[PDB]
Amino acid sequence: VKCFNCGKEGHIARNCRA
DNA sequence: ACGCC
Ligand SMILES: [Zn+2]
Repeated sequence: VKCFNCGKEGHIARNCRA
């Protein structure tokens, strides 16, 4: 499943960084 | 930013 803050694989929106 | 993993 994919991060949606960035759109990369693995990690969460909430913990993203962009 | 939110949700899930
Ligand atoms: Zn991300």
